Amino acid sequence: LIVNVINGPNLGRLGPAVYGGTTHDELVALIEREAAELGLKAVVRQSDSEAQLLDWIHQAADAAEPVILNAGGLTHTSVALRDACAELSAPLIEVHISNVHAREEFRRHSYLSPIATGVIVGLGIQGYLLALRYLAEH
Amino acid sequence: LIVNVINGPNLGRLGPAVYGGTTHDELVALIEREAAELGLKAVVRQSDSEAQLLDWIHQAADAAEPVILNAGGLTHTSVALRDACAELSAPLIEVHISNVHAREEFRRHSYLSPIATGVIVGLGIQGYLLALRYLAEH
Amino acid sequence: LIVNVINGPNLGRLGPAVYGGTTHDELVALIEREAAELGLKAVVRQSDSEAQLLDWIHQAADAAEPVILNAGGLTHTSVALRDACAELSAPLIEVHISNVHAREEFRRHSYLSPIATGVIVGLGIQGYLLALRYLAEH
Ligand SMILES: Cc1ccc2sc(COC3=C[C@@](O)(C(=O)O)C[C@@H](O)[C@@H]3O)cc2c1
Ligand SMILES: Cc1ccc2sc(COC3=C[C@@](O)(C(=O)O)C[C@@H](O)[C@@H]3O)cc2c1
Ligand SMILES: Cc1ccc2sc(COC3=C[C@@](O)(C(=O)O)C[C@@H](O)[C@@H]3O)cc2c1
Ligand code: NA
Ligand code: NA
Ligand code: NA
Ligand code: NA
Ligand code: NA
Ligand code: NA
Repeated sequence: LIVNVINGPNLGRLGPAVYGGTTHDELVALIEREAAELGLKAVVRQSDSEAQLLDWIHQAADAAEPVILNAGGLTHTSVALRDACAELSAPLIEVHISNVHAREEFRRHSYLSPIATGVIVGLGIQGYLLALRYLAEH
Repeated sequence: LIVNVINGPNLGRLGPAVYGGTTHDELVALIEREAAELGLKAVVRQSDSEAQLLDWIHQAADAAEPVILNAGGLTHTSVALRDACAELSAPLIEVHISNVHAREEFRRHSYLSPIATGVIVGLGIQGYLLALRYLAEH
Repeated sequence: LIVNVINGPNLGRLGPAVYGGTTHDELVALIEREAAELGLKAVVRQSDSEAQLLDWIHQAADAAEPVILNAGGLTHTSVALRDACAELSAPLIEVHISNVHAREEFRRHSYLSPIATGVIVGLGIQGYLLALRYLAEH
């Protein structure tokens, strides 16, 4: 029923060559609308602070709620975030707006992918909506 | 006399397969009791925020107090934390509850170990108590 | 006209073998004086918090202002900081007080250098003043 969508650093700045022209507020609106259509309730949060992201992951773990996570640059760097996410009992779907495999080599490594249920990259902001649909059909 | 025990991200969540069933509050109690038995005063702090950890390390450097540090995932990732710890004039003992050498390869690298006095891993929460005893006998 | 000088973790602690004996407050004074002589206004900020640094970079991007950045240990570790800096339309000059190429191997890699206009290392705190002079003559 409840799905948490958590966005990490810089994703508040959305709005165009690499990440598209959709703003973060528009993304929240699109996600909330799609969730409603699927019979879910999406709670969307964004922070540039790793400690804040960790707290939101901890809350999802305590509530046994699924998470759709776009960790931004922390994807490639944060073991702390990986360890928080490893506590999740419900599914974790990693989303990247851009195709990280077509960019710098450092972006092709994720600490999160090995512990995620699955990963969607390169499908733009529709990746979040597709992640929701996965969760609704499961 | 005063020893600072600093715990990094996710260690507030303690309480069981990998890290044991002892909670962070219980750990603080056990450490305070052992410190008292050894004639020390332990000040135990935990944060998921790297900036907060840095501030506590800075304070220990200014006070010339020893530190027992379990940096959590930041062990493997944070040069900033290493540099703060390199300022410490009193001993630094790195502690890990789990045997990081028996886990993923990324956990086998520490930015802290080269600048620590010593390192204890895999002995559970008793590692903190053994670190205290080292400091008391030195 | 306005130049932002942003200092990352531990740089508040300046004041001597590796980084010199000039304190952060003295550095701010020296930078402000040099900026005035060059007809610039320098805004100098320091934080141990990556989220705070990101916010200051975001502000510079929105204002189309140049940045002189000494990211401290985050130089070697933070993709999030690199991505924020990649948004800057005005020049980015990376400065390191110490000669990072004469130190540990991990310090010889920077996420920032590939997206910076240029990089000054090893010239002490004069590196900041030289960065200002570059910006004034450009
Ligand atoms: C105006 C602006 C300026 C810089 C940046 S950086 C950013 C998102 O950071 C990241 C997101 C990814 O997760 C993705 O493709 O969704 C890839 C990851 O490598 C990158 O750090 C969004 C964004 C927006
Ligand atoms: C409920 C729960 C869920 C996830 C996590 S992660 C964690 C501590 O993080 C780490 C601690 C270590 O320092 C250690 O063995 O003490 C190893 C380090 O690799 C790891 O990130 C504790 C903890 C507790
Ligand atoms: C009292 C004290 C104790 C520890 C530290 S660490 C620090 C700055 O950190 C860094 C700065 C550099 O950017 C540089 O040469 O300016 C190099 C970088 O590798 C390092 O982390 C300044 C500082 C001051
Ligand atoms: Na929630
Ligand atoms: Na899309
Ligand atoms: Na203390
Ligand atoms: Na134990
Ligand atoms: Na400014
Ligand atoms: Na100098």
